[PDB]
Amino acid sequence: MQEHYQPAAIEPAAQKKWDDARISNVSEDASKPKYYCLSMFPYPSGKLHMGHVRNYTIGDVLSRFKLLNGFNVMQPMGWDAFGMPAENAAMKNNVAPAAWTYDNIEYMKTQLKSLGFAVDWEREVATCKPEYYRWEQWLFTKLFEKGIVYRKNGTVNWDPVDQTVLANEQVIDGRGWRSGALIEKREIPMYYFKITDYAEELLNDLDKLEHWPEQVKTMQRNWIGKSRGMTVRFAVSDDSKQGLEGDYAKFLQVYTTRPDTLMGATYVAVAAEHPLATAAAADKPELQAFIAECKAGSVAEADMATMEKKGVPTGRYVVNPLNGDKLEVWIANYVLWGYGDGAVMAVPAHDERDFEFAAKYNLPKKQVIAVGDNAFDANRWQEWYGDKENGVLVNSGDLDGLDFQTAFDAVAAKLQSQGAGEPKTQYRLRDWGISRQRYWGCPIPIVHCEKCGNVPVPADQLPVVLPENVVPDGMGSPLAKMPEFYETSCPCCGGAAKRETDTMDTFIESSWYFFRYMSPKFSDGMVSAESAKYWGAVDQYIGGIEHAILHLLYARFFTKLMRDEGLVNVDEPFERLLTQGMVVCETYYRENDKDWINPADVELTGRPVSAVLKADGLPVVISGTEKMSKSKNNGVDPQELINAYGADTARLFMMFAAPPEQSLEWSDSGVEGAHRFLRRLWRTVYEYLKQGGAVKAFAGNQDGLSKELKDLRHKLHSTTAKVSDDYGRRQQFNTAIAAVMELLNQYDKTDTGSEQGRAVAQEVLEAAVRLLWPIVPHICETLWSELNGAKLWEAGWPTVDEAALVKSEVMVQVNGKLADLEAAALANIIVVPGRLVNIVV
Ligand SMILES: CC(C)C[C@H](N)C(=O)NS(=O)(=O)OC[C@H]1OC[C@@H](CCCn2cc(-c3ccccc3)nn2)[C@H](O)[C@@H]1O
Ligand SMILES: [Mg+2]
Ligand SMILES: [Zn+2]
Repeated sequence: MQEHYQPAAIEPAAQKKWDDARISNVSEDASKPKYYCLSMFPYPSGKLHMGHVRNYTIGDVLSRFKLLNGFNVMQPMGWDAFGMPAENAAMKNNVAPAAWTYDNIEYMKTQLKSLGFAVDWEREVATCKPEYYRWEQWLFTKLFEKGIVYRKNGTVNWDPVDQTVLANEQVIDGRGWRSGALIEKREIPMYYFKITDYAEELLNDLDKLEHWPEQVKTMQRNWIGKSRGMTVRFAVSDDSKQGLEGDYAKFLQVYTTRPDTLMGATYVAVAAEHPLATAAAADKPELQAFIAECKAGSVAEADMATMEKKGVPTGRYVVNPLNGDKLEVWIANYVLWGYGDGAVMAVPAHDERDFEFAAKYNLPKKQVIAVGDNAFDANRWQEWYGDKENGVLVNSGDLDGLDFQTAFDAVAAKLQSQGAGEPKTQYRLRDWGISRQRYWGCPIPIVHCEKCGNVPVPADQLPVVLPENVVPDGMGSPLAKMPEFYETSCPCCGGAAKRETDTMDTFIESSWYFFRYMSPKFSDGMVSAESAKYWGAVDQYIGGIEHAILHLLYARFFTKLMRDEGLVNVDEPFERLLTQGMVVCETYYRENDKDWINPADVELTGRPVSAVLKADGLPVVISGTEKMSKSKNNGVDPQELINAYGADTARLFMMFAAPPEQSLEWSDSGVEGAHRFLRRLWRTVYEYLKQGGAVKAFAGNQDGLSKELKDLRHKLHSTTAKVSDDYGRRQQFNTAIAAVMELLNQYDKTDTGSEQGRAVAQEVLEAAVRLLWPIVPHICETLWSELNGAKLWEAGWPTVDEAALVKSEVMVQVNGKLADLEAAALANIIVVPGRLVNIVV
């Protein structure tokens, strides 16, 4: 054993030893119990970043822990390869997105390998390969024939200068983010998943996920946004029917989740596209401009509530079917055509949004609910205004005194009896639009024939291969400019036809890759039936919180789709869900005629004062801490951390600095501290072996050990129990590291020089290297080989010796008849050592 710890010598050797033993190349061995630990696979952007390293270290800690406990562990990795990064990198560098992608995959693969992740590389997948995406094209065609995938016209934001379609998040004040030109709303045909047909299943199945964070479940329930409410029809007043046709001349229908407050509606509001708005604005230019400004909007859903609510009165009136009151119709910008009936009632007394709207325009507020003896104030909003469970109706006529649910049913009865409304269930969830006007994505397996219509490609002809010999320019989607791709024969009639040129939303590939890992070379289906039956579902899933809504809902949706196709036997893809925090770092710049400088290119000025540039030496200015990004150039390249300290130090620093959910602050001092602990770990074993070498670890009956060695064995088996619970239950690895640190501290203060002392020392070290192996496997594998000849993974996870956790009875008489023992005896004077104590009073 070499005296000093050198990661560059031991890490490649350990990886070679793990690869040769093929410990991570697992099969459907029904002898060992299966465990499927999955981290979210990355985009092949070029290099690993520290977010990657944190995620895949967390995934590897859990995997190695379960491996040491005798599980058949699958930890697969792969590449989420389609998407815009490759297309933009293609435009900037004049390279094909495929070539750029495969280069990144090779570089990042070697980086992941140098980090020591116990990955089954034989199960590797790349979603941009035809052997992957042929199967989502296949599922597409099956769902398309069933109607779960349909084609319908939709509205998109078109940029006329950049010649591409933009998302709402990419539109700034009506203009494209890069071009700066006014976007144009255009109606074009697109494809959709009917995810709304699975809404009730997606919502209810969330209750099965007892090992999911409650906030993720809450966020998904709110996204689906189911509501049990009431359809209500307000008769149009006889003076307000000018210009309306059909049922819009008869009534204005709205949806409401608060029918118990119908007595308190003081106005109604319609969408800009509602026929009432059209007929009212017919002679009023102000309303026409308000309708136009509404249509021109491009508000993202994460900003719909932050949008200022504006409205204009129309001069039209409707009648409340419960109290006869005449109510004015307003055009409002928060009423969305396509949600419900595109019309809502407003109760400013018991809905906060209605309260602010009515306060802006001085519209009436009528209290109809009371909660306790609370005073109602028509000028200040109070939280109890919106109370449903605790309130009781007032000012509501014969409905006074009822709670929410009995008022709901009573209003439903009155409405249904006179035909004015009925109960209705609604969902905020929209159907999933998957068409993309991009090149670097999975082609849509539809052929357009003017005789046969939209024809799905036959299963024999799949895949539709995306041609990789393409360098996107910058004047529209390249596939629509390639007749060599889109000119084809109809597979129903043989006539001239045109392939679909739009590609699929890249969320589709990540909605099922966890099943493809089960059988990634299966040529006869998405996943082989024997593999899906053995691996079942993912036991542990790790990834960032930014994917808690869309990706997770998509993955759950796809699982139920594949289940209903007969491909899988699970309702839910992920059993346990751990979400990792962000990585943040200080920022630095130097002013321009700012240009942010990377932290690794900077040294800082015993107390730290200021910072300077490394190459030069003249000062730089230090800014605030925030998430690592290209925006402020504060991303710390993990490769430089590997090169400076080794992979074990990188893995230790990220697991010790913060719990997985908390944000991790980059610290040069912290990284050095982790490296010093590994040096200490190395020195502890080395010094131990140099005074005697290895012995048989202490085992069994510890009666006869000294108190100091009994206390060290108590610390050992308490640390083993603590660490085991931090890995398996709390998933809090920083405290597990601290606990091993405390075990080593007590070991250091214990004289382990005797024969029984060496045996307890051997036991302590053999446990501490196995306890740390999931976090720092390279140095622990090396240290274990010097301590013990058995294979580390076959020695197994350390067991807790309950006998070491037990601590080590005298009589006490008063006046004859029934230091250490005197203190407790007086809590019930000469003391015979160990047997009797006598109270001499
Ligand atoms: C399942 C699919 C949809 C996953 C998708 N391919 C993806 O997100 N691919 S990805 O390649 O972007 O990330 C793969 C995977 O590991 C990293 C996690 C990082 C997020 C938090 N973060 C980022 C940073 C950071 C640090 C330095 C520089 C820049 C940024 N610091 N902290 C992801 O959430 C995900 O779990
Ligand atoms: Mg259960
Ligand atoms: Zn045809």
